[PDB]
Amino acid sequence: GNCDVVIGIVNNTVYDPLQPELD
Amino acid sequence: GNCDVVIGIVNNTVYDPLQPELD
Ligand SMILES: *[C@@H]1O[C@H](CO)[C@@H](O)[C@H](O)[C@H]1NC(C)=O
Repeated sequence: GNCDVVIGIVNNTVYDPLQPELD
Repeated sequence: GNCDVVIGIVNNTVYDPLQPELD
């Protein structure tokens, strides 16, 4: 979805395992 | 987890298709 639709959602950072390996 | 606590354990390599896929 979009961030606006849900209620009580908190800004945070999600980490991806794949990106470090690629670099 | 880490490979210390579990009572019965065996050694084999989890293939992780990812390394092959990136290259
Ligand atoms: C949580 O409850 C407070 C009142 O205690 C209210 O002001 C706030 O908007 C509520 N937040 C959510 C995300 O439901």
